[PDB]
Amino acid sequence: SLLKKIYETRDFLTAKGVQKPEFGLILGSGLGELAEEIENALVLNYADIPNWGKLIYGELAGRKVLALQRFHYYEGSMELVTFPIRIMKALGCQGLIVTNAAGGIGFGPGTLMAISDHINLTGANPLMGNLDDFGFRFPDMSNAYTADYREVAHQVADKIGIKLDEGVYIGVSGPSYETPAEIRAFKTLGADAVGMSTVPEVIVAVHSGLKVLGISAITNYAAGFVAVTQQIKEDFKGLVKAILVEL
Repeated sequence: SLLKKIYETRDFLTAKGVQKPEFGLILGSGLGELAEEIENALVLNYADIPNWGKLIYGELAGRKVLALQRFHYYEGSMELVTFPIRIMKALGCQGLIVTNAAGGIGFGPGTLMAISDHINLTGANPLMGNLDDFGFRFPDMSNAYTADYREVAHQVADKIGIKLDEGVYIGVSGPSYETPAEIRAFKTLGADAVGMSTVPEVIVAVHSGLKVLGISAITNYAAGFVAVTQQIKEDFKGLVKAILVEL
């Protein structure tokens, strides 16, 4: 069963040394280097973990984090994508900082975009269809991207001088990139950035009762539209640590 699997893995993790994580941290494509700065790190490889590419537990800005350096729906299962989020909850995390590499639609290269909301165009919902024992059939998604966290994110960014934009992320399955016409359609539907992750993790986070901060790093426009990537990367690492201090 799902819950039985959730326990086996939480116990293996706890015995390995995963004590009391406060935030889950999912590092997107190109954003993995911050895991190297986790102190007193416990490094466990994905293949080594039961029912489950590295897992890192340790200290970052002095916060205990369980960092993922991720599964995607396009690799083949919403269950494997979101199982890590269930584990974060089961180990006692209070929130999720989920990040990704996104194609720009409302924003160009260099943008760090904190996620205000999302659109699920993956064709799948990770809560389908067994979760009965959680007793939470119809999660409300109106504050999935915790307003309070986004407020903290902006306050920190404003203080320390890192530009932090804000907008809507549309999640699709991948793995092929979207065509120009698709991106035009997604703009019409209100999307500011697109990518192949995050939406399923966030839906599960909400069902889990987890608070969530979403951050998209935008290196490239999406289809139809020098280094920026070193700047992106430096800003990201600085902004994320500074946020963790007071999250």
